[PDB]
Amino acid sequence: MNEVSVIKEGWLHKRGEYIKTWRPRYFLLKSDGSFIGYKERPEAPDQTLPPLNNFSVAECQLMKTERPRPNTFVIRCLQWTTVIERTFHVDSPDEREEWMRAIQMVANSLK
Repeated sequence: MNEVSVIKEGWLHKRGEYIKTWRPRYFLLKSDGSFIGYKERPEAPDQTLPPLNNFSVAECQLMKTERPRPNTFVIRCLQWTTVIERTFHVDSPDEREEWMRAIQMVANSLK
């Protein structure tokens, strides 16, 4: 199996500071039920850049919340990720629904 394309690409806000601040990261979701977060938008064909954040939604489930900010996504299932992402924020309310919609549509084929 190796024919998974990208389903949705957008910027997400994740906390990353000594205080309570969230920074925007370019996240890309694929049809395999997994989306990776990138600090910037790298895309060099001569020196492909590795993914910084790896988020997988094949198992367990995520829940939409409003804390600390509105339109936020929380997940309680750590399997084998280098970073510990419990809750992440989206760029907008319409984007929060787009991510949830993709997870449900990809879940149909993910099984």
